[PDB]
Amino acid sequence: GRATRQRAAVSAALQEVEEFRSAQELHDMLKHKGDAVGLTTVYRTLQSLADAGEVDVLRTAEGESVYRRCSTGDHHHHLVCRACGKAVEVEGPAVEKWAEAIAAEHGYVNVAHTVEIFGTCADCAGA
Amino acid sequence: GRATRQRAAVSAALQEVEEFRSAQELHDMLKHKGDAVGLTTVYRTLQSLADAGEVDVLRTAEGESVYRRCSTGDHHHHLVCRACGKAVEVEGPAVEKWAEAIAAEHGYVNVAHTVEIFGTCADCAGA
Ligand SMILES: [Zn+2]
Ligand SMILES: [Zn+2]
Ligand SMILES: [Zn+2]
Ligand SMILES: [Zn+2]
Repeated sequence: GRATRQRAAVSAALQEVEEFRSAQELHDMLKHKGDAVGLTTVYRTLQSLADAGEVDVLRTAEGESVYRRCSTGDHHHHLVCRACGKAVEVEGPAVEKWAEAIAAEHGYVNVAHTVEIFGTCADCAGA
Repeated sequence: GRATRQRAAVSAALQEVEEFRSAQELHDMLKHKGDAVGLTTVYRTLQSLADAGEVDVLRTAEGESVYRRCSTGDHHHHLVCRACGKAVEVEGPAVEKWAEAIAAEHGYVNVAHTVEIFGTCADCAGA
C-alpha cells in the first residue's frame, strides 16, 4: 500500500540525480513534485532500500548519510566528491582479496567491509 | 583549563580499553571514576582528538560512531568486531596505491579514504 507507492516514489527520485543525496535533500525533491511524504518516512524507505541493496549508502565527513542508486548490481565502491556528491563506481579486486584474507586470517566470520574514496572534483575545486 | 584537563581524562579513558567505544560508553567509564564531565563535552573532546589524529574513529552498522586510541602513529585501518568492538590495526599497501591512482585518475584533489573491515570475532561468534 502506502509502502510500495512511497518506495517507488523515493526510488524514482534517486534515479533523477547522478549524485549522492542526503535524506533531507531527497525529501525536498519529493516535496517539489507535490509528494505528501514525511521526512521520517523518506528516511525509513531509504534505509530499507539500502538493506535490500537497491541503493548504496555512505557517510559524509560531517557524519551525514547520503544515498545513491548506482548503475551496476556488481559489488562496487565509490570515489565521491565531498563538495557536490558526484561519484564514480569503482572496483578493486586486490582490495577485495586483501579484505578477505585479513578477516579469514584473524578468525572473523560474517565479514563485511566499507571502502570509499573522498575527494574534490575539478568542478568543485574551482569555487 | 577545563579543556586540557578533560582532554587528558578522555584520552586516559581510551587508553584503558583495547576496544572501540561509543561516546556514551566512554562517558560512563568516566562517570564511574567520579568525573563530572557531561556527555556533550565527552563527545566534543573525542571529535577534537579524532581530527588531531589522536584517536581513530569509525561507524558501526547502526550508524553509531565509536572510538579508539591505537598503538601506531602509522597510517592504518582496522578489522573490527561488530559484537565486542575488538580491533586489529591493519595496513594494506596495495589498497593505498589503488586509492591514490583512482583519485589521481579522475582528477580529484585533497583525497581521503575510509577503509574498515567488519566481522565477528570467535569469542563473540559463540553467544
Ligand atoms: Zn554504488
Ligand atoms: Zn564536485
Ligand atoms: Zn586505528
Ligand atoms: Zn568480539
